[PDB]
Amino acid sequence: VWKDADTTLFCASDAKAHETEVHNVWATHACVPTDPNPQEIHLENVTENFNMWKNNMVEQMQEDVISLWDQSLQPCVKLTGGSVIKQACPKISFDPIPIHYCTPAGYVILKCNDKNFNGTGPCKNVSSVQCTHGIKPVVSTQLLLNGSLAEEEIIIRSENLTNNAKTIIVHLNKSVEINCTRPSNGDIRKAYCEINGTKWNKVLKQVTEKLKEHFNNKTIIFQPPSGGDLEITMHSFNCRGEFFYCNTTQLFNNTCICNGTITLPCKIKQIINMWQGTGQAMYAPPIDGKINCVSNITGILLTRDGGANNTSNETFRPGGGNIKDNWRSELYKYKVVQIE
Ligand SMILES: Cc1nc([C@H](CN)NC(=O)c2ccc(-c3ccc(Cl)c(F)c3)[nH]2)sc1CO
Ligand SMILES: *[C@@H]1O[C@H](CO)[C@@H](O)[C@H](O)[C@H]1NC(C)=O
Ligand SMILES: *[C@@H]1O[C@H](CO)[C@@H](O)[C@H](O)[C@H]1NC(C)=O
Ligand SMILES: *[C@@H]1O[C@H](CO)[C@@H](O)[C@H](O)[C@H]1NC(C)=O
Ligand SMILES: *[C@@H]1O[C@H](CO)[C@@H](O)[C@H](O)[C@H]1NC(C)=O
Ligand SMILES: *[C@@H]1O[C@H](CO)[C@@H](O)[C@H](O)[C@H]1NC(C)=O
Ligand SMILES: *[C@@H]1O[C@H](CO)[C@@H](O)[C@H](O)[C@H]1NC(C)=O
Ligand SMILES: *[C@@H]1O[C@H](CO)[C@@H](O)[C@H](O)[C@H]1NC(C)=O
Ligand SMILES: *[C@@H]1O[C@H](CO)[C@@H](O)[C@H](O)[C@H]1NC(C)=O
Ligand SMILES: *[C@@H]1O[C@H](CO)[C@@H](O)[C@H](O)[C@H]1NC(C)=O
Ligand SMILES: *[C@@H]1O[C@H](CO)[C@@H](O)[C@H](O)[C@H]1NC(C)=O
Ligand SMILES: *[C@@H]1O[C@H](CO)[C@@H](O)[C@H](O)[C@H]1NC(C)=O
Repeated sequence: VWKDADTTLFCASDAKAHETEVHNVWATHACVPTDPNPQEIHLENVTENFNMWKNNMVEQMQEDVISLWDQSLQPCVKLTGGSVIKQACPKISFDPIPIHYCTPAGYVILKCNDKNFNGTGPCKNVSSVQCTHGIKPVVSTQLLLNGSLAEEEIIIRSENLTNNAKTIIVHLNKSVEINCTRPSNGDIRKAYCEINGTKWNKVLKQVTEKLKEHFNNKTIIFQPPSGGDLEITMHSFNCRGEFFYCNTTQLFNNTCICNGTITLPCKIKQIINMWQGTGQAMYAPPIDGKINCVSNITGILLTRDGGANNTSNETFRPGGGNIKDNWRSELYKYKVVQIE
């Protein structure tokens, strides 16, 4: 017998003690090795309630990732609460690795295996595991990168769809590659991302039809963000230690829902609003040579316009900015229980 409970998790990973890559360094000193033959027990006739939007595992992953960035990616100047801090901002080796989250003795993780589980409510096919799957701590806005794919249909996740102030996580069932490059050869901060337009527009059409199921068949419209800070009006992510900010207007145009490569204009930014919430920071300028990251788009963060109740349209804009939602998109199926 068991009950919902919180406890300090530990982490496991396959980090390498000889790598200078910062995720490897961090996990070498903060995690243990992975279990080569992990155990999973499928519980028959067990129904468990889950709530991805109130899951202490998300807060613990946030603290790990804040910890890793604080030790790994130091800016030159840190503008934190009225004080200036100027330190060394050396260039680093940066490429996220999967991190497993694990329960100590007396606790277990219950895992929801319902194929179209939305992250809230009862789950019929539950298993018990000691550790989650490996989760890469990818910090980004607008688009979720390099995550897991939904196994059956596209899933819409929200703490409350009727509340337009709550973020929507769209969980894709098919990857769309995004290929971002600061060319070796000029403007050292100019970059771009290439996306296969046929794939993207097919997936976005499928996202439209899913949202229709949730909004009583109203007309589904995508628009670019209206206001907000740069981090949210742009698709922002970290590639090899450099901060990329990309204009996604071409992705969220309802015209094609147009085969061909979509080229998004991007810029590498040194001056950053810190997702940790600690103010602004300036990092070092870009390394020389070709800077490139090819990622899987596996999810989308959306905000829905208010004030459309008296029309047949619902308008959705790419959003995000609460990085905890990034960890929720991978942790939604897990909860910790204590074993009696
Ligand atoms: C109350 C509060 N206000 C905050 C500010 C508002 N200005 N938000 C940020 O600073 C911010 C959000 C995301 C990012 C970011 C930066 C770089 C990259 Cl690559 C990236 F993917 C994401 N920054 S945070 C916070 C605490 O939750
Ligand atoms: C739960 O498992 C049964 C048997 O494998 C399957 O028929 C059913 O579709 C599953 N439910 C979900 C939500 O995946
Ligand atoms: C990207 O997606 C492909 C297929 O969707 C998958 O085989 C590959 O492992 C993914 N890479 C990631 C998630 O880093
Ligand atoms: C993805 O889900 C949609 C329904 O949301 C479905 O029509 C489509 O077949 C799925 N695609 C794949 C590749 O499973
Ligand atoms: C998720 O499923 C639960 C249970 O079926 C339901 O109460 C809730 O409205 C659903 N939420 C979303 C966002 O689909
Ligand atoms: C969800 O949000 C709507 C609109 O803001 C509100 O009327 C409703 O009570 C909320 N539902 C819950 C369960 O809080
Ligand atoms: C990404 O685009 C560059 C050109 O900008 C190309 O050289 C490279 O092969 C592409 N990578 C993939 C995986 O398509
Ligand atoms: C882009 O996606 C389409 C969709 O299947 C595919 O056929 C094509 O090979 C991809 N690459 C292109 C168009 O360069
Ligand atoms: C949308 O329309 C279809 C008719 O094609 C209907 O069967 C379905 O119930 C409608 N869904 C909603 C959410 O109104
Ligand atoms: C993105 O590009 C479009 C078209 O080039 C432009 O109108 C828009 O202002 C850009 N967005 C931002 C946030 O700069
Ligand atoms: C996604 O995974 C690929 C393959 O490991 C990696 O090269 C790329 O840099 C990752 N993207 C991000 C944004 O971390
Ligand atoms: C919009 O609709 C929601 C849910 O139907 C409702 O709770 C809210 O009061 C409406 N807003 C306005 C401004 O009428």
